[PDB]
Amino acid sequence: MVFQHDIYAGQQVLVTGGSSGIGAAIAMQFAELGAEVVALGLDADGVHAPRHPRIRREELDITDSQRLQRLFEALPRLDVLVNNAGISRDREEYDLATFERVLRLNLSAAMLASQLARPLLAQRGGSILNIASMYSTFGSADRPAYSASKGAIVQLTRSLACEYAAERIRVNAIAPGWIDTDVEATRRIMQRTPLARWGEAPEVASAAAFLCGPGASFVTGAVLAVDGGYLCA
Amino acid sequence: MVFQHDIYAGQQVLVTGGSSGIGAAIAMQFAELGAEVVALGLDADGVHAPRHPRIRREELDITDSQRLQRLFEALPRLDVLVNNAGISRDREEYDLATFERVLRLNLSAAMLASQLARPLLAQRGGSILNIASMYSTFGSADRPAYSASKGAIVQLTRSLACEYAAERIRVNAIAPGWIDTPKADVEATRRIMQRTPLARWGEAPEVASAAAFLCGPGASFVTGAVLAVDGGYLCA
Amino acid sequence: MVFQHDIYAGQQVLVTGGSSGIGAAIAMQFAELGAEVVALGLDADGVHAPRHPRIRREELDITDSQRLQRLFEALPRLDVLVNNAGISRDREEYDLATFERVLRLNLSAAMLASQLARPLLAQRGGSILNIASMYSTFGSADRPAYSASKGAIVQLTRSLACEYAAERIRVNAIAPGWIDTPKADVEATRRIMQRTPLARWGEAPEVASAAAFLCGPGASFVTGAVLAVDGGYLCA
Amino acid sequence: MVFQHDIYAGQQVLVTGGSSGIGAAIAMQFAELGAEVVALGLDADGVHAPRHPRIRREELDITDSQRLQRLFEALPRLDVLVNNAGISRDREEYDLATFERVLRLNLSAAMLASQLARPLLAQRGGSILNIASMYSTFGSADRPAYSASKGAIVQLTRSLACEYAAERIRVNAIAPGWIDTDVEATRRIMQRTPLARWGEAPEVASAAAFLCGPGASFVTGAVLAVDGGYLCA
Ligand SMILES: NC(=O)c1ccc[n+]([C@@H]2O[C@H](COP(=O)([O-])OP(=O)(O)OC[C@H]3O[C@@H](n4cnc5c(N)ncnc54)[C@H](O)[C@@H]3O)[C@@H](O)[C@H]2O)c1
Ligand SMILES: NC(=O)c1ccc[n+]([C@@H]2O[C@H](COP(=O)([O-])OP(=O)(O)OC[C@H]3O[C@@H](n4cnc5c(N)ncnc54)[C@H](O)[C@@H]3O)[C@@H](O)[C@H]2O)c1
Ligand SMILES: NC(=O)c1ccc[n+]([C@@H]2O[C@H](COP(=O)([O-])OP(=O)(O)OC[C@H]3O[C@@H](n4cnc5c(N)ncnc54)[C@H](O)[C@@H]3O)[C@@H](O)[C@H]2O)c1
Ligand SMILES: NC(=O)c1ccc[n+]([C@@H]2O[C@H](COP(=O)([O-])OP(=O)(O)OC[C@H]3O[C@@H](n4cnc5c(N)ncnc54)[C@H](O)[C@@H]3O)[C@@H](O)[C@H]2O)c1
Repeated sequence: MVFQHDIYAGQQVLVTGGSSGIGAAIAMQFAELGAEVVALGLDADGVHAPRHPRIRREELDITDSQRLQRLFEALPRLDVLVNNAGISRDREEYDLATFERVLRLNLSAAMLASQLARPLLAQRGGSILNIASMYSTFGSADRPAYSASKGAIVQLTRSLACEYAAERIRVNAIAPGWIDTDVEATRRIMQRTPLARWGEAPEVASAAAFLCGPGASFVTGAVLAVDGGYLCA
Repeated sequence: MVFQHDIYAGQQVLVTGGSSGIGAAIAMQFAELGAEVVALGLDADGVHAPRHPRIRREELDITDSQRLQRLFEALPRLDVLVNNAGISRDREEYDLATFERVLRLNLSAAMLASQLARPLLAQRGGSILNIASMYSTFGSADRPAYSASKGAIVQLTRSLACEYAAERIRVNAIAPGWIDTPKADVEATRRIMQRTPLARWGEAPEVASAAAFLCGPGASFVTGAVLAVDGGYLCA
Repeated sequence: MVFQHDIYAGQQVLVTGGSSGIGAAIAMQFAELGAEVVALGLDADGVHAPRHPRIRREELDITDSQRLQRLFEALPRLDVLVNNAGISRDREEYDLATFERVLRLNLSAAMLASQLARPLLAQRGGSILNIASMYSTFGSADRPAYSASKGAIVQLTRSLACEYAAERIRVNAIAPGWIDTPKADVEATRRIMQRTPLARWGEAPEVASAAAFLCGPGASFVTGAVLAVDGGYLCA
Repeated sequence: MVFQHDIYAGQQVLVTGGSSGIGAAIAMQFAELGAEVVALGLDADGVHAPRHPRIRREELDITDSQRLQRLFEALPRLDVLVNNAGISRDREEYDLATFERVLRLNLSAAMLASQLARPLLAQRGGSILNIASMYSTFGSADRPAYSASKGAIVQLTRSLACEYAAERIRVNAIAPGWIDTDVEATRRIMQRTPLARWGEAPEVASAAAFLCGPGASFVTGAVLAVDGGYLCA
């Protein structure tokens, strides 16, 4: 409907957390537009993992730094990196070990992946897309580590945008709203969302396809809200 | 070479400030993608005005409220409104009458256009795109009215996003960085370039491509948003 | 019981919208701390107007530009300007004339007052304090002109902070949350309270204490800033 | 000049990174207004450490979680916690171990300190003050971990503001500009600062004394810029 069929033909994309939810939809969207895609994640062949002849599914815990490095070293080419893998442990995040676990996946692994991707992305130029959150803006009483990590990922986006510009690598983020991947909480969220519905994973994916392509040639360091207006209400 | 050719086939777009610069490029981008476009502005047939068989060029000062209303009433259909018209009078903006002139075009005319567009946009749903500025974020000593007006246009974007959502009218903004629209100030260029990670001027079609995305079906869950198209300027 | 009694002894403060609510509390707070204060507003001697021997109450519609200028010209001295006057007409703000009325008071009058104050504030340095809003951040479907005006006042704050810094005039804003100024809407109260971490209305003197800090020598490196005094509302 | 002499009389304050720079000035400011203060940091008796009869100087690496916990357990009372300790390793932050070191001190230790302080602060109510940065807003090519950590600390501030409100604990941050604690870089910074000078440590301290006191009773989740206008230019 929106993009020309082969706009990423001949390109290589790697999506962390590609094995379900938003990552799976992003992987599918790039594959559908001609890219070869590596969908990295846990339970890489599970029910929610994306099936497509141009998507290779790979089981990998990206906090395993050495294993991640080997994977990147084996890649002959990379045009786009999507740092999508993210977790929350809700109120268990008040436990320090758990807080640190959440940061390590949500932030530190994204930093490492970006640095491992960097020499490949510099070959022809390319892009990085990080996934932020409403909690990059609002605080969360129930998930302090998640909120902290998402504030961090926005500043990492802006910092790597500055650093990688000279290598023609653009670095952006999407801040999704409540994406369908407690009656009272649902009602609260829906009342505060102008569009009054859940966001859908493919809607984040369509934004990803735009931000990582040549129509966004002057876009770097940006955070695009894909949230049905939630931030505004 | 990003979008399918007919995304906007059968649709009607109206771009204020369509007679030069960013507005002209936005008008051309929508026309390219199949839309009929009305390009409203001053000097509507000037050298910088967009030429295309699907672009109607119309001379209209949009601060003329009655004339603007008549134009909108004559439209049988409208799918997208782009509130792009904007001016600055630099340090003359310290004069109150001039300050108010800048606000009247940059903000009040955008409010009026949005309200005149609303019943048409509500028919099938549609979108509004406002043009913000780096000065929606940073202050400007040399153009206080411009900066004020662009902070206003961002809150207007968010407010109308809330109001118009129930009519399926999405309302977003682009905050362009420094776009080469007809710079001779060597020192200013150097200052801007030092603060722009991509180290160049933006081009009007680069703003236009973002407009084509935000106003289309790939942005169905995007409303109230401000997208920076600025080469990283906000980050440095 | 926070500030020393004479921090503003020998100084002159002018508060627009000083005749009720937040403005009245700000005027009282500066008067408490030794300042002579002019409280400008409508119904200047009404029930909500601040009574104090160091507060002169003056009836003045600040959209009357010539009258405002005469008042400022009569002042022998000015150290602090508080642009607090603000109005909303809720959904009547969809009417353009009303939209412009709200902008004219909330933004343009603040610009004029700032410029009239400027030569006096430049004598020894001094400060300007603007009053923003939660709707400088969030949009408001029910008051688009109010929200637009408050986004504008934040960018005006930042712009004049840049412009006036070389004259040692600091320019800041407070963004108050929901302040109990004379609520009967049970549903609205419940919505606001659910989103306020401190789970209560703010009180006018609580905004006033922040004003006393921002405009004083403990805030010597604070300019262009917006301080939220909102019980956490922006965070929830 | 600004505050009444005994406004924090009888109260207990703990400042992390209290042994130099901004932390030292904050410690002095609270002590001068009547508080008993623990100034925790490295080189706790060094030249820059604050000397005052109401300031106890304590040598403690706050990444030593067990030692920090013991210190908090020994406190009979706490009214204000200032999470001021912060580091940067500049471009060495591109090394993952170093990136993680910076996060661990700048963010995780602040989370732990806040949680250890929480039961004491809940006794009578009280406040937490975190120290943010210009790089909570702007990215930094030369210090990505620092910028990430400071984006994180702003979201942690907002998250703990939401969580701790019911216990009458207010949680705020100051975003200092360039504080005097490369000719070309100096010139750039000074040209972009409207007040055209360095900020001074006591100027951050005066803001701290306001935010943690009863004149800021309705202020929580706030970030106050103390930056000479830098953010605006
Ligand atoms: N769902 C929402 O409403 C929402 C809102 C805002 C932001 N986000 C962000 O979107 C991203 C994806 O979330 P989702 O909603 O699709 O969740 P999800 O749980 O459906 O998917 C998470 C993905 O991350 C992967 N993952 C987790 N730990 C991993 C590890 N150690 N190594 C490798 N992969 C790992 C999972 O295997 C999975 O593929 C996250 O960063 C999340 O914070 C989601
Ligand atoms: N050029 C930049 O770098 C830049 C950066 C950020 C934002 N912007 C914004 O982009 C928008 C377009 O600016 P541009 O750079 O293309 O400038 P431009 O001067 O080339 O375009 C101005 C357009 O607005 C029209 N206009 C002016 N007054 C009008 C009136 N009274 N009635 C109707 N139309 C009127 C003009 O005729 C013209 O078509 C403005 O809103 C501007 O603030 C521009
Ligand atoms: N009440 C809140 O919860 C709240 C929240 C955020 C911001 N604010 C802002 O605080 C400020 C004060 O509002 P308030 O709640 O105290 O309201 P209020 O209605 O009690 O005060 C309005 C004041 O402005 C004056 N005013 C109105 N029109 C004027 C004119 N033409 N000329 C001169 N003075 C005029 C009034 O006479 C009065 O003194 C406003 O800027 C408002 O937007 C209020
Ligand atoms: N100086 C500036 O311009 C500036 C600007 C913005 C933010 N900040 C922030 O202000 C805070 C203080 O910085 P400063 O400029 O005073 O720096 P500084 O180096 O003078 O002081 C840092 C303090 O943190 C302590 N510290 C470091 N590692 C520690 C550990 N493991 N355990 C305990 N204490 C430790 C040090 O011993 C010292 O007391 C930091 O959070 C910094 O990011 C400073």
